[PDB]
Amino acid sequence: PARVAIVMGSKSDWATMQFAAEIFEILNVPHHVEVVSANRTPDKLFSFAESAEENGYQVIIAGAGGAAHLPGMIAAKTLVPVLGVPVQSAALSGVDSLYSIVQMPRGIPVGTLAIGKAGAANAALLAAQILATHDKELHQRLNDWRKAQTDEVLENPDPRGA
Amino acid sequence: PARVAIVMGSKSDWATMQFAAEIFEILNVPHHVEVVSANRTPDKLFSFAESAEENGYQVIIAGAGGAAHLPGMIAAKTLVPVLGVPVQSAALSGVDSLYSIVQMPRGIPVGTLAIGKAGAANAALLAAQILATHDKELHQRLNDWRKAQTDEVLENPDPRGA
Amino acid sequence: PARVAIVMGSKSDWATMQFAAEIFEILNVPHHVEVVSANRTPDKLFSFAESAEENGYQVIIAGAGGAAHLPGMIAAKTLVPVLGVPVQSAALSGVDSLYSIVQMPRGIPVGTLAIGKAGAANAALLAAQILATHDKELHQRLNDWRKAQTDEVLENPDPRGA
Amino acid sequence: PARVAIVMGSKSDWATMQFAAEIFEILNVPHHVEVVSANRTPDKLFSFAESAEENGYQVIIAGAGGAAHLPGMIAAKTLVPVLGVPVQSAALSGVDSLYSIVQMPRGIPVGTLAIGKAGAANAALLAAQILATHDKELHQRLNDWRKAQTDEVLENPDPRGA
Amino acid sequence: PARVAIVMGSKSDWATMQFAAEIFEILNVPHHVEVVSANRTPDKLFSFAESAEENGYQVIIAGAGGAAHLPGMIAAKTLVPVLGVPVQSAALSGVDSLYSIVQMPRGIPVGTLAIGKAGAANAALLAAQILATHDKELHQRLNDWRKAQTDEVLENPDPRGA
Amino acid sequence: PARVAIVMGSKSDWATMQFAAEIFEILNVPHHVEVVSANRTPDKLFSFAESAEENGYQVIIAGAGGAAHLPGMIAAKTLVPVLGVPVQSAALSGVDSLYSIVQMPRGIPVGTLAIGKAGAANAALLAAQILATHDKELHQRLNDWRKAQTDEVLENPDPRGA
Amino acid sequence: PARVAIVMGSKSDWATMQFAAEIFEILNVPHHVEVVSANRTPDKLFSFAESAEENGYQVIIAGAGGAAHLPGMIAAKTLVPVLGVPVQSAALSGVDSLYSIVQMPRGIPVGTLAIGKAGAANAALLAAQILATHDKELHQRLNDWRKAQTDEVLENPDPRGA
Amino acid sequence: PARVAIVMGSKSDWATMQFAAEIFEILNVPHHVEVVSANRTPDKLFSFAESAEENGYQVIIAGAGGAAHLPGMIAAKTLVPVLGVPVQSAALSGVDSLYSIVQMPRGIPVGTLAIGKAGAANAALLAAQILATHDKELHQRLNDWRKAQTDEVLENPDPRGA
Ligand SMILES: Nc1c(C(=O)O)ncn1[C@@H]1O[C@H](COP(=O)(O)O)[C@@H](O)[C@H]1O
Ligand SMILES: Nc1c(C(=O)O)ncn1[C@@H]1O[C@H](COP(=O)(O)O)[C@@H](O)[C@H]1O
Ligand SMILES: Nc1c(C(=O)O)ncn1[C@@H]1O[C@H](COP(=O)(O)O)[C@@H](O)[C@H]1O
Ligand SMILES: Nc1c(C(=O)O)ncn1[C@@H]1O[C@H](COP(=O)(O)O)[C@@H](O)[C@H]1O
Ligand SMILES: Nc1c(C(=O)O)ncn1[C@@H]1O[C@H](COP(=O)(O)O)[C@@H](O)[C@H]1O
Ligand SMILES: Nc1c(C(=O)O)ncn1[C@@H]1O[C@H](COP(=O)(O)O)[C@@H](O)[C@H]1O
Ligand SMILES: Nc1c(C(=O)O)ncn1[C@@H]1O[C@H](COP(=O)(O)O)[C@@H](O)[C@H]1O
Ligand SMILES: Nc1c(C(=O)O)ncn1[C@@H]1O[C@H](COP(=O)(O)O)[C@@H](O)[C@H]1O
Repeated sequence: PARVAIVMGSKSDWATMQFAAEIFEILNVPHHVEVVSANRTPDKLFSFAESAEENGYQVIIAGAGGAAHLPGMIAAKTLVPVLGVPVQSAALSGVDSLYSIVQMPRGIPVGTLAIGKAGAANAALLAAQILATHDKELHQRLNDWRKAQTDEVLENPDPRGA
Repeated sequence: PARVAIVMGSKSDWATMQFAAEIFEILNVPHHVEVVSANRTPDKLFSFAESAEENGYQVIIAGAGGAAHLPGMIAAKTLVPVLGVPVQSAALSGVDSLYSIVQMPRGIPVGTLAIGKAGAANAALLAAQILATHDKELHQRLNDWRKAQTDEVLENPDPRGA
Repeated sequence: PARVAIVMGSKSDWATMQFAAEIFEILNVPHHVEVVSANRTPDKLFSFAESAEENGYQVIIAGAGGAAHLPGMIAAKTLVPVLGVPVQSAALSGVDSLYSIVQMPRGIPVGTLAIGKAGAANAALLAAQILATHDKELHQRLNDWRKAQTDEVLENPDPRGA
Repeated sequence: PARVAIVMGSKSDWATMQFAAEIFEILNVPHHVEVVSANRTPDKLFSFAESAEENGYQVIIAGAGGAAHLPGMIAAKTLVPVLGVPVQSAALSGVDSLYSIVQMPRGIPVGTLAIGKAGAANAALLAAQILATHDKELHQRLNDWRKAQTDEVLENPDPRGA
Repeated sequence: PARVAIVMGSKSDWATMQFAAEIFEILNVPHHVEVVSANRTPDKLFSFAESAEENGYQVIIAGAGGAAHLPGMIAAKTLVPVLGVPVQSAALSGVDSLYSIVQMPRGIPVGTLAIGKAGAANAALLAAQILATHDKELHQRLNDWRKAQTDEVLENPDPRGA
Repeated sequence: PARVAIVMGSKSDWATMQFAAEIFEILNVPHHVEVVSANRTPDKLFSFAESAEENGYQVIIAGAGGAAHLPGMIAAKTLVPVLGVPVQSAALSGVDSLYSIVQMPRGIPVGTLAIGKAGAANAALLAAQILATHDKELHQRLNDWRKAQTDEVLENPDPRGA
Repeated sequence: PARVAIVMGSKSDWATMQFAAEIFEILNVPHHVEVVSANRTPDKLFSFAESAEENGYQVIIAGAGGAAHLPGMIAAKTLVPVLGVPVQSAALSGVDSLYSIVQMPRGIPVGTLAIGKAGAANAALLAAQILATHDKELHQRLNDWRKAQTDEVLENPDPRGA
Repeated sequence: PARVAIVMGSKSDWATMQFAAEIFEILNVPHHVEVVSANRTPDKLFSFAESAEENGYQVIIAGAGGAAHLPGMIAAKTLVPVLGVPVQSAALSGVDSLYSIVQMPRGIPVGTLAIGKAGAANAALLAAQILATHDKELHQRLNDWRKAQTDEVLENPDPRGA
């Protein structure tokens, strides 16, 4: 079953969020992907959040740009851990996204990742690490992936041209 | 009837939002005041927004600090104009409040006012000006108020001590 | 008659403000468009603001970039509600526009929208929502528009390639 | 056993991190608390991170101010999910803390919370929600806590003085 | 005659602008001081700017906080050089004041000074240096003042306690 | 004689400062242009500043990007009014230029203009307005120029395509 | 002999720079302390920089607030390594100090430390580490100091009250 | 022997750090270049830092973008002076890099240079100046280089086209 869901405020966010999905593909982690907007589909957001647990989601990755309300609104309607990804906005280069996601008041948390593509990928990795706590196989695949990343740098110490 | 409602994410916002109410008192404008949180009372926010029109509200002033979702979520659930007040937050002095309120994407607007007390008062004044468009009496009181503000400065040109 | 006017500090602002006008076209809302600069045509700004009410304007959308004085100066000379649009400036990407428009002192409000194109469109939508309070037809068209925006997202939940 | 550990760069961070511990006390969640500095006790950080899994930690909350390296360094040495809390710094009011924690590159994530006390508490709540995924009892206590927070606001709608 | 005028948006600005006046007192430079608000006394601002030249002003120092429109509006209505002083605002510590004053578009300049008291004093010094270009006496007094400032530092090289 | 000098930290600044010179060409104002760096030609800066008055300069326009020391260092070595132009830097888009120029301490002023090309032009206009105080002809040309700028906007009120 | 000099733009900087001197006292490192201002004592700055090498200085720590020109100007006049300390300014909390010091163009470096007291101390530590490269004794004292700092944290792992 | 080492968090940093190496080539200064990541090769970072002194390094230049931990972690594990270069990050244009490097707490310093290429070059120049303190030859080459930079500007005073 899909233990993790990736949601975003707009299809225009996909160019960023696609990197979260990429991680799940590499790690062979079943995942759900959907466009859910707190501003354009508020009712759907509520139904989505309310049914998150019953649908089997253990982690929810939500991405949005500008005045991002999606991550926080979902977190306010469910106990499923919510990780937020600040999409890089045009004018404020994601600073508004970042602040509107991370500065949650006491009581309703949202684990925030870096602005942009790096954050999208990291949100998937973090969600995967959360799942790995109770999934020996995934935990193993995660370990292998990290090893591969490290070794790639280790076997290529000199950045200068050959 | 109360044609305007003043809502805020927390009772701790009252120290700021009280200045919006003060304007309505001076202008003799019936108003509703209530604590509505998108993060702590999400369901109530929805019911409040959905019934806004039927309850007779023509303008809604919403204030919040930090990652402010209140103004935007209300605006996403009603056609009643929503004015947002960025409450000055401790760490980011309202910058996060400001960005999380004003940077709304295309489709759902929130007329934003200055950070803090000045903004709270101005949101009431703006809402009043909106109501005055169809309320000759209020329009008159608004005019008198502005005159009084101007004349006070005009009759006190020298700021130095007498 | 035109119940709303769209003004901007420079013709170079049109690339942004055009999106406000686009909304009015979609909603069939009569509107006036004009270049009015507080810095280059200060006298005209005053005459424009002073005659706003008599000319039938119920809302004024003003856009400017950099040290934006246009919105505030108009608001200081009329009771007609003024909505400001921060045009994205080159160096400071609209942050200066934003601050110079929203940070109005107590007494003279300016409902501010997002930086750039999204804000321009939203200012028109907000102005339209204000007009809809007393225009059943427009209120209906607004409702249909919102429905269309929501349904478009609802019928396209998966952002991935078919 | 303690399934969660709370670490911080300095004892001066305790004034902030104490709010994370407070949450665990309310929720009856066994937790470990310790001062671990990437800058002053780098070797200890490594030993702490390396033994995190074997010691039974499923989540690690790390707080630091200024150029915060603690959260990221721990996350680079273990698969245990790491949540970071930006402590409010004097000069930059936590902005440096925030950026130095959240802007992690692809490969090593750190779920970041709000700057300051609110973030500390939220990091505990998020960690608790993560644990609740497999702890029915804790999940229940979390649910009761949220209910209590919501109801407190619901039974106190008017912020004005009685 | 008074060749320089010091204006400010509010009497609350006097705590800052008083330092500009202090410089003129030290240099024995006749000056006019007055509260002129672009937002509260727009008409007066226009009359003041329009009559600036005929009244004998060769330099105008204008101070304001927040969305400062005063300096720019005066500069748009007269050829008399305008120097602007960003008053330190509460929420944004003068950053909004600074941006709203200095970021003037091509065509209408405003020589901006530092945020706060230091800027107020410097605006007077700069205005004095401008006047000194054609006032040998003032030029001399300016020179003596600078010498005194320099010598004070020179005769006190060690900041440690005696 | 040349009553105004335009200096800059690097030849790479010319792309910006050229707009200051353009103003002087339009106004037929004799001017000197030279590359003077506080960091690369510190001694020359001193000689240039020290001889400014004797060389007949009444105003000095200095432009620089990044940690701009040029404007301030010149102002510290002469009584000739110094106007500073913040060149738009790559990384910080002129914010560092702006702060390093405008935030001068009490005692040594630098009238700062907008970041970039607009500021360069404005610095020339401001310097020209300063000179016009005692140059009836230039004052007249300035007046004509402003009229032309205003009239261009006035005769082109509609920004839409014909 | 004194191999390191501590200079600052104003005696008001001493409250910050005193922490640099404190480090040298602890490490028994002979040092010179003096107020040198690029803005108020420009000539002295030049003489100081020019004679730095002949006077035996191997490192120069310079602190200043606001538009800090001191560090950069010294570095432009000598080959002696210059370390800069951004003093926390009132309005911009050291951000202007930071930018005006660190953003030096290619050719003239200034090793910058943290804003405020922490930076002052660190500049002394860094300078000491530089000297230690050729001073076995100092290198030893530095090592002991670091050990003491580390051990203090190590023997006090629990920040909670006994 | 190589008395200076240039390290960076990723090979993608080479486009920036290459300018540090360029300086060493011009000055004929033996140097080591290597990719060392605190996040991807934490163990290697430790071994690298621990063996820095024994390997003969007297200065270490470390560059990284985003949440830069590399410079600080190295400095926490060795007495060899560490100079940090903030690589310009996409979203925050190096501001996050800058803050995460310079805002080190008391006890472990990192001399920080400008964001980007200019900083990379300057870090090499600063490191060279440090080495020159005990290398007469290098000190001479440094002097010649500075002379050449100065003279190039001096013989090209007019930036206008011939
Ligand atoms: N922040 C939100 C929300 C929300 O918070 O519900 N919905 C959309 N958005 C953001 O609007 C930006 C522009 O979206 P469009 O391209 O569809 O106009 C995107 O970054 C989206 O995440
Ligand atoms: N931004 C929001 C929301 C919301 O967006 O729904 N709810 C509360 N808050 C803000 O949290 C801050 C601290 O509130 P508390 O003092 O109750 O912890 C307030 O500024 C409130 O507006
Ligand atoms: N902010 C203002 C005002 C005003 O405030 O009156 N007038 C023009 N502007 C802005 O100058 C920028 C550049 O305009 P130009 O392209 O005509 O130089 C535009 O964003 C305009 O809105
Ligand atoms: N950021 C770090 C690290 C680290 O990253 O390892 N170690 C200490 N610190 C921070 O230094 C600040 C001042 O600490 P001190 O009061 O002990 O000088 C604290 O916020 C701490 O978290
Ligand atoms: N910026 C302006 C203008 C203007 O631009 O005309 N008028 C007042 N203000 C500023 O409002 C702030 C608060 O003023 P109040 O204390 O009177 O509310 C002051 O800094 C004033 O300069
Ligand atoms: N800020 C200064 C100073 C100075 O302050 O003396 N000298 C050069 N610069 C700036 O360095 C930037 C890059 O210059 P280069 O292209 O020559 O490397 C320019 O903006 C220049 O004004
Ligand atoms: N930045 C400089 C320079 C300089 O750059 O030469 N000289 C003084 N200053 C700074 O002015 C601030 C206020 O100084 P005062 O208290 O003497 O007015 C201090 O932070 C000083 O370092
Ligand atoms: N900041 C760090 C660290 C570290 O601090 O150890 N490791 C990599 N990075 C930075 O990640 C950015 C993107 O790197 P990638 O292109 O490899 O994803 C680079 O600027 C690197 O310095």
